[PDB]
Amino acid sequence: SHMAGTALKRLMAEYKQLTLNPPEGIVAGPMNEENFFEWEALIMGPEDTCFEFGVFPAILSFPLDYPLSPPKMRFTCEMFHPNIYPDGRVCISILHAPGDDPMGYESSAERWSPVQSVEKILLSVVSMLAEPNDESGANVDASKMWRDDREQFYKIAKQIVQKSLGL
Repeated sequence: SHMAGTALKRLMAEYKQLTLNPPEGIVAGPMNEENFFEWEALIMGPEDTCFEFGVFPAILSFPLDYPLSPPKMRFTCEMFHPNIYPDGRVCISILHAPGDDPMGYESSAERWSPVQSVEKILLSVVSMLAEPNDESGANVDASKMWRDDREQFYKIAKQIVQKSLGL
């Protein structure tokens, strides 16, 4: 399949771009060499946020039609963020293709596009981590607790990082 071969070329270009301009606190790549379409990502919580010191492993699955469609990303560890579904699915706009679920005119350079990258995706996840956005309530409770009882949110965030460190 030519589509898949072209997708592969693309993934290698991404992997190369990542490995040469490594991003702060992120380390991603194909889990196993036999399959370049399935990636693993270790995202460390942002330095001065409630997630600092946390180490959050995630899985990025790339479609055989990449870069025409976005990859799927989900955290392997436990999390409590307004933008992360209760089973780990990361819900940010950039991971949504034109014609999906939520929207918002303002989401132009926010929807998936062949002009994006795993760099911009990860870069965005980290940002999402530091400053949430219950405008994308993938997790009801967390969205509520963030805009209402932030007090306890920070408390739980700390437990979340501790759990991620096997404590």
